[PDB]
Amino acid sequence: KTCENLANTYRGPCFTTGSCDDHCKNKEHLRSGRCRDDFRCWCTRNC
Repeated sequence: KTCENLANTYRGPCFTTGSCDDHCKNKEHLRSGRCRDDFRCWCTRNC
């Protein structure tokens, strides 16, 4: 399944999933990244 937790190295509010996802893929090397309702970047990872 997918497990999802906050982006560690993303300091600040998130406004767009594309910003979060790049961060999670490119920087944190996880599955995806989503900019959720809670305004933070959550990186999705396979589990």
